[PDB]
Amino acid sequence: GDTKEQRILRYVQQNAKPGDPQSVLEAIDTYCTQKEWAMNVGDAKGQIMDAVIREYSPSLVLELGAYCGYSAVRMARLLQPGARLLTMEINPDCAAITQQMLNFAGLQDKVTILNGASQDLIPQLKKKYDVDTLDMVFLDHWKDRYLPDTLLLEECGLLRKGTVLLADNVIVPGTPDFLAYVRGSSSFECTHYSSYLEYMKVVDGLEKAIYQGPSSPDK
Ligand SMILES: COc1ccc([C@H](C)c2cc(-c3cn(C)nc3C)[nH]n2)cc1
Ligand code: NA
Ligand code: NA
Repeated sequence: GDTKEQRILRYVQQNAKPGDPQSVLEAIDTYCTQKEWAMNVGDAKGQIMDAVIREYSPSLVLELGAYCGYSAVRMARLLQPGARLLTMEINPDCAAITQQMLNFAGLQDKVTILNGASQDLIPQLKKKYDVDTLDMVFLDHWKDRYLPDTLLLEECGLLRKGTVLLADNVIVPGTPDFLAYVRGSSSFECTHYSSYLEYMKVVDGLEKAIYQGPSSPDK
């Protein structure tokens, strides 16, 4: 039967233009703001994402929580030739939607979709997906997983000095354990990007946390 995620994809395929990532973003934002609410980063936070991507021009990006592919389209469209997005999506049907979304956008060659749980896939990146270290991580999956997966990324050797973590929804509904950790730790240099959720009429924010390297042992 029909699902909201199938409806988002159908709306894009009807109204956007194939090979035009920007029209795809605009169709999804129009849909989610005019037709039917959906978990969506939205254009305002999307601008912040764009600016981070443009500032750091990452060659290898890991996304946690693709959902329908909005953020994957958002980020992958700004990646250079040879740059890669790896995106993880725990739900098989959403992973399928994300693939079709990216196919329509013409971005399928820049993205690898991994269908599984973050804590299961993250430790396979080095072996199976030929990853050394990540240049950027976008966290937008389950909120209680931001802190443990960040710790996991670190202990797996996937962060290097200068790796940018960018996490959504750290205020609403909030990830206070993640924030307390990264802001307090000398291993992360943190900044906060406030953005309004107009539909909920509440301020939310993204946290940017730049990995500084592991903590030094006592002398
Ligand atoms: C109501 O159930 C859900 C609510 C939101 C989602 C988002 C789209 C999501 C979360 C993840 C995910 C979770 N882990 C531990 N690792 C990964 C990868 N992938 N995508 C999925 C299910
Ligand atoms: Na989000
Ligand atoms: Na810090």
